[PDB]
Amino acid sequence: FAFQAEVNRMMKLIINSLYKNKEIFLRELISNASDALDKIRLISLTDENALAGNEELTVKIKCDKEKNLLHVTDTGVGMTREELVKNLGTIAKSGTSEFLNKMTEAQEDGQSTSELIGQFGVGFYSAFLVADKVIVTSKHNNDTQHIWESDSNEFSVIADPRGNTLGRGTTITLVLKEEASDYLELDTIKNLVKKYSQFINFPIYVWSSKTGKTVWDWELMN
Amino acid sequence: QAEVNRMMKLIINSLYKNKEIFLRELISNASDALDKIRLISLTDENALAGNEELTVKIKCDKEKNLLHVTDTGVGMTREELVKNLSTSELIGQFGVGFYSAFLVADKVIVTSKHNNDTQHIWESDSNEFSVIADPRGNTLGRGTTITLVLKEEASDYLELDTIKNLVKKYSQFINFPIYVWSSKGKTVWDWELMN
Ligand SMILES: Nc1ncnc2c1ncn2[C@@H]1O[C@H](COP(=O)(O)O)[C@@H](O)[C@H]1O
Ligand SMILES: Nc1ncnc2c1ncn2[C@@H]1O[C@H](COP(=O)(O)O)[C@@H](O)[C@H]1O
Ligand SMILES: [Mg+2]
Ligand SMILES: [Mg+2]
Repeated sequence: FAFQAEVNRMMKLIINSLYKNKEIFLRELISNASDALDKIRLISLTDENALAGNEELTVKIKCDKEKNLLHVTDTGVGMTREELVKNLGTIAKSGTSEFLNKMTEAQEDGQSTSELIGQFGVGFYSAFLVADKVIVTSKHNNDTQHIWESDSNEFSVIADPRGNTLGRGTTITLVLKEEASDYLELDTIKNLVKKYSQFINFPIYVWSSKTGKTVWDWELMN
Repeated sequence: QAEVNRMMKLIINSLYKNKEIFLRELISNASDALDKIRLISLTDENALAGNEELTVKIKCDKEKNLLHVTDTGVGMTREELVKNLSTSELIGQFGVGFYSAFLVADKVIVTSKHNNDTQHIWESDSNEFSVIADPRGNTLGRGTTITLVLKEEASDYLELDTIKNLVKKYSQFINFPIYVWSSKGKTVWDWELMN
């Protein structure tokens, strides 16, 4: 079924073109990080032990020029394997089959083209506006650490062989597109994070340089 | 179709078969993988650069109830893991092929590294399967590790002497050495040859 795949991918490449200011993806990822942090914070006000796997409550963003990666890590509630499968799996299933079904369903619901274009700019899915592949590493108090991966067509999830390295929380890793290389520039990231971190009740940091030789460390953005 | 497939499956399993032959099938597969790369090395001088040995190593992990069968053969790329790993399970029911692993395993995890790709991890319970790049990086050098999460019934397959005799039984005509991680002489561990 390679033919339909060329149609599916092309349809996406075009919808993305409608978004000249894709920066919205960073706002949505920060918003999800914030919700996950509020959830574990609320739970901690009832059960102090709930923070046992990792005592801090933060969002840490880092750029990886070499691998062409953008990492967004929060120490929030995290997701179990089933959650990765149900909460992200279905949302990231925009392949030939899924895309067409939702399309004809779009005719049924009578949704407008605007309402279609709009779905590409909100929530977790907005990550694809700038990424070819998205990798999610998560650790929830009720499960072992897992890795989920998707290219917006298929998705797979397996137990992280490195074991529990997060303690608790989630890392969203974005494999950026060539045209999104901008989101690898230290100053662009700092500007956008500072822009969307104003109403989050948790410290958000960006890995940056300071200044002996030059040193790199977490710089507070809000 | 789903009707005949199920009928045959119930039937096939009705006849007796020693589940032990699952190892036979894996060793068989390791031997082939090693043949494929060994031959290639006769034409590509640097073919074995990733791992300078041609072996089959078997390790027991009672703790996690795991059984590991690692070969330094040709390996599989992401694409091959998906393509090379249905009528398959049915064949496995008879006790032949990769799927025979499920005769003693609830889950099968396959870690593989091929010269033309990065290390990937494949996992399945026979119903569904997933595959992703190994976050640990290229740890195998080249080759494949079949990780079996054994069923309660197959708990005995984690006894040194059991696996040793089992491997010793199916290694007589393999063109490559096969080892089993064992102890022996003040409580020391290392690889012990079998064939
Ligand atoms: N960083 C995260 N931590 C925990 N859950 C998340 C995170 N990001 C997304 N999710 C979950 O996946 C779903 C999809 O995200 P969204 O499309 O923004 O609603 C949400 O309802 C969350 O439950
Ligand atoms: N250890 C291995 N190394 C490389 N390829 C393997 C290995 N085990 C199985 N395969 C591949 O997957 C297929 C399934 O195994 P089988 O059912 O024995 O045919 C084989 O035809 C091989 O191409
Ligand atoms: Mg959201
Ligand atoms: Mg075979």
